[PDB]
Amino acid sequence: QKTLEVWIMPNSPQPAEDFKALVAPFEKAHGVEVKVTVLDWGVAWTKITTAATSGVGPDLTQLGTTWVGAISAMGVLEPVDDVLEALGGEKAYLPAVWRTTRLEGARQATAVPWFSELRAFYYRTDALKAAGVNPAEMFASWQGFEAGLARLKASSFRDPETKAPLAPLCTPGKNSWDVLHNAAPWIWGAGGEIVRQAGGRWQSALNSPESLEGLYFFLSLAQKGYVPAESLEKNTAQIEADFQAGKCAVFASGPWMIQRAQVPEAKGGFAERTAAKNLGVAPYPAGPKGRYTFFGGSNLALFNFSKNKPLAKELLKYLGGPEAQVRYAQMTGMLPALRSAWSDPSFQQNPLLRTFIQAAQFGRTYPSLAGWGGVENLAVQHLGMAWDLVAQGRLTREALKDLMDKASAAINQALRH
Amino acid sequence: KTLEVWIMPNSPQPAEDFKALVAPFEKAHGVEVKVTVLDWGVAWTKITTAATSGVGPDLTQLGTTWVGAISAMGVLEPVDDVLEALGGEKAYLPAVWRTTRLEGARQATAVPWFSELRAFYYRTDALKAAGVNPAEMFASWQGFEAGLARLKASSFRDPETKAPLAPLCTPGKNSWDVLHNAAPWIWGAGGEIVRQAGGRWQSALNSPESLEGLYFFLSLAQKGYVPAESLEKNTAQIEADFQAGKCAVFASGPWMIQRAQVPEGFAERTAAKNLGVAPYPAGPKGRYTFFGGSNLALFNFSKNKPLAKELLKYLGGPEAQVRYAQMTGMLPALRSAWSDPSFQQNPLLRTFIQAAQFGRTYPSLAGWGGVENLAVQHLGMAWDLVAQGRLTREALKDLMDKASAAINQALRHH
Ligand SMILES: OC[C@H]1O[C@@H](O[C@H]2[C@H](O)[C@@H](O)[C@H](O[C@H]3[C@H](O)[C@@H](O)[C@H](O[C@H]4[C@H](O)[C@@H](O)[C@H](O)O[C@@H]4CO)O[C@@H]3CO)O[C@@H]2CO)[C@H](O)[C@@H](O)[C@@H]1O
Ligand SMILES: OC[C@H]1O[C@@H](O[C@H]2[C@H](O)[C@@H](O)[C@H](O[C@H]3[C@H](O)[C@@H](O)[C@H](O[C@H]4[C@H](O)[C@@H](O)[C@H](O)O[C@@H]4CO)O[C@@H]3CO)O[C@@H]2CO)[C@H](O)[C@@H](O)[C@@H]1O
Ligand SMILES: O=S([O-])[O-]
Ligand SMILES: O=S([O-])[O-]
Ligand SMILES: [Cl-]
Ligand SMILES: [Cl-]
Ligand SMILES: [Cl-]
Ligand SMILES: [Cl-]
Ligand SMILES: [Cl-]
Repeated sequence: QKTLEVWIMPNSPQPAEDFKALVAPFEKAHGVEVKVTVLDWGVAWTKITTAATSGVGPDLTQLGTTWVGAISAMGVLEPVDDVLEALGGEKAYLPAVWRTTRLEGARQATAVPWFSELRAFYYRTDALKAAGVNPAEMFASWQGFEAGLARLKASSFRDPETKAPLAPLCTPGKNSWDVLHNAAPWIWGAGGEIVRQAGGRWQSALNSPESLEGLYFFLSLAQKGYVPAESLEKNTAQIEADFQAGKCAVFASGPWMIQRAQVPEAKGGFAERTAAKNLGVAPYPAGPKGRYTFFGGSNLALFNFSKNKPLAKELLKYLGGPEAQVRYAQMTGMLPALRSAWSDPSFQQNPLLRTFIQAAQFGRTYPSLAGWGGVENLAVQHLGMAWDLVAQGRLTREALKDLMDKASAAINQALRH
Repeated sequence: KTLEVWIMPNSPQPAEDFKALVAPFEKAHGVEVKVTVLDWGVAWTKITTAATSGVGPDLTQLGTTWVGAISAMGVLEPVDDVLEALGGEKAYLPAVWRTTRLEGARQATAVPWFSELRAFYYRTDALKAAGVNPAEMFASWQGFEAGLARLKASSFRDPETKAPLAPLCTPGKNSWDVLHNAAPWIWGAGGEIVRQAGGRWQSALNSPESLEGLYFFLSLAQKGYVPAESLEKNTAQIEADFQAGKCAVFASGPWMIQRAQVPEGFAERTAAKNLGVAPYPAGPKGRYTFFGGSNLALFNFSKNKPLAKELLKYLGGPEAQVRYAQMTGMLPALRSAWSDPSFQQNPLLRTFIQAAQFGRTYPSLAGWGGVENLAVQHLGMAWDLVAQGRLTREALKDLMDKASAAINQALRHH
């Protein structure tokens, strides 16, 4: 009889099945069936907001860290200060992860940390070696990054399976939330930001001089032919598929690709591909105002309209606790959200992962604002049109400025309600 | 003794629904059929990488428009034997039989799995409140534009969202449907995606009639009938926007009827309780909708060809044909199964079946996968002309000239 409904995004090679295995010990102890529904990231904002506005939906949903404020501000999440206390309270979490548990300025936590992830560059070891590129120099600075992409463009290296050259850099130009998360380090590296506090409200800083310098440098990589035209119409899954297929020398992603590299295609990885045997990781290069990468992850939230709140909170404590934290990070290739869980050998013994753990020092998060879901939709949409300027041969500083002005007007409307 | 099959997301729980479909075959033969689900956006990359590498599943789902392109690479096992075991050419609609091969090829290289074609879902409640007659809105282009204008002016608000509905939502980016949704407007104007000229196939997207059809469609967004936000979204996002009650009208296949009668499906939503279907309107020169579906193909590097062929006969066979169509909401590929009472009884589905009369598809060419990538990319930039307020006849012509140059290259080679 007793059931729970949980919504997750595709975090692991076999999302529903892996989640079912993760919760099996809880299901057997409590005599509960946890039903899981997988929502792709592209529809997850629409589906979660429609649950919020309708009052009908699951007991628990996965919430991207950048959406916790936005859904909390709709008044639909259960406070979970009790669960967080039971898991060790504020000390049990990195400060950046603890801020993701609530809407900025709220007294009560409305989400439990589930997993963490941050961005770095995967590269083809074989492709950089053949081009004569030193990883240490290419990922040190913006100048080094561009110097390496130039050598990768000139290289006569061809993928062993494709028999064709690799694009130096692939990056998604449409649909994905990653259209923003992939731009943010460039913006931040130049001394810009997505938003700023002015007149005791938040507003867009995407049309600030330093935000435009960072974004213009990133887009100019495609204008200089380091990113293929075709990339600029693709989403995150398509660029990941292009790297697996041996079409791209370099791309930005999270630590999950290390796990996908070790698993056959049948089970949702790319162990059969050349890229899997030729996998390097390097941090984002320092920009003129320092080194930054996107730090995020996902939390778990309980709808305050749930019929099963005590049992749902027992599942939250289980999923946020040390055993399930290590197990899900092993299955997904994410990092645990719980600080303690980072010391497991699965994480400390993993050399590509150690690059991500070290890169966390330069990790940066968006403020946890009401309206952030709106900011991300509008940013993805307007940055997507910035990539179109490149494809159309219309990228100039003034055209980017006029487009980020439009972006900033729409974003400011979403932040003011 | 094992088979690997790659499928696309055809049903609400793709792997689980597939595993239940094959469980009776697994028990008859003592075999495990392992299934891997590939999203449509990555399925062309993954299938072509299998073809070029010599490494992949035993069977793959192949969208009908890709059968020629994968067949041309010489990687598919001939399956005329399976098709004979299922009754041969007479056991299939001619349009479905076309998709079993590269155009002009001697041997069949794919087995028909399911069929789908496009029509318009609409909110019965939204059109009633706007004073729009569905039969008149979906009869002609003038009716279609007149109806969208009434839907734009309407004061109707979704009961759950308490907000107005977009008249029309259509995906502007990423999905293959960016082409399949443009094609009926192109075709209705007397145009086409490609034509045979000078001994070759080439793009006809810059032909005068193709530009009139395409400009009419795009001008629906220029007139405020499609929200700017839609023009940056993909098929799943538009489907989610309709389910959430944000769109009065959208183009889709028969699978949404099945999604509409299943819980979180979207049975609980206002859109499911107020759901109509109407065929594509007649255009000036003709009345057309996209007709497609998916076949199953066997890689000639499979180590299990005899067992794989037994799975193909099972999946293409009457029992599995009906059961998979019931689980997915697609139409059976097998001629027989269109007449099964389960399909006949369903009034929204009867609309799809009878709309098959106007069904058209692309010729089965080598390089069609590349044509679809390039078409989606260039049409995506046509939608951007609208979002940027730069849509003119000349800017569209310039863009489809570029599209045609890139497409003509893709019809020659990768
Ligand atoms: O802004 C929202 C939220 O973003 C979180 O970051 C997400 C990215 O949004 C997401 O794109 C990223 O990558 C996903 C990707 O979208 C999926 O397409 C992909 O699917 C894989 C999957 O791994 C397998 O099941 C399947 O078989 O293969 C496909 C590839 O075709 O999976 C990846 C990884 O999940 O994931 C990011 C992290 O979840 C931020 O973390 C958060 O802070 C933001 O709030
Ligand atoms: O051109 C290639 C090929 O296309 C075939 O048509 C496909 C369309 O490409 C496809 O977009 C269409 O819609 C899919 C949609 O893309 C998926 O995103 C969606 O996924 C569902 C899923 O089934 C559920 O499990 C999940 O919970 O929700 C998502 C929605 O968020 O499913 C629909 C329907 O499968 O489907 C078309 C039919 O397969 C043509 O048929 C073919 O001829 C062409 O060769
Ligand atoms: O690979 S699973 O079917 O055992
Ligand atoms: O179209 S390429 O990305 O497979
Ligand atoms: Cl910021
Ligand atoms: Cl705008
Ligand atoms: Cl055509
Ligand atoms: Cl004009
Ligand atoms: Cl030409």
